[PDB]
Amino acid sequence: SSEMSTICDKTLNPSFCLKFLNTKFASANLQALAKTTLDSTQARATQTLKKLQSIIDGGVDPRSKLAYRSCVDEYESAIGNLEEAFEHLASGDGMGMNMKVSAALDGADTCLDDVKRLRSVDSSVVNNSKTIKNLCGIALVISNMLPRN
Repeated sequence: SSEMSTICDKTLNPSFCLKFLNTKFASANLQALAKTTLDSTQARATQTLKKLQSIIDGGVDPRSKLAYRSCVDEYESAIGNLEEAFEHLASGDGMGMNMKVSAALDGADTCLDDVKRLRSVDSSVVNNSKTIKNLCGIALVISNMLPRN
């Protein structure tokens, strides 16, 4: 039994992880699976940055505006962190990947905390933030399992 076939038990939302690995017929090669996971995570982050900007540009109230602007800053940083995560993955450096994915996760988590006190919130921002947190959680488990140099 490959690690991939049971890896979801080590995540906060195993349902999400099971959906993700089945939907994408996940590689049993952990290096390959790290890369496809990062791909999905970066695509989601980039989409979310665009959504946040669209919401801000449409004109929200000051409380929402500060929250979504904080989310933009967190996502700009998270996107950079995921870019670095890719760079380290390309060298086979699982630990490097892990540190940078961890930093990205905090960006998504911080966005979720920045929007929590809002009376009414954009569901795609909340849902994408949760999705990115979950995807980072999967990538952390994978990067942990890659061979040490």
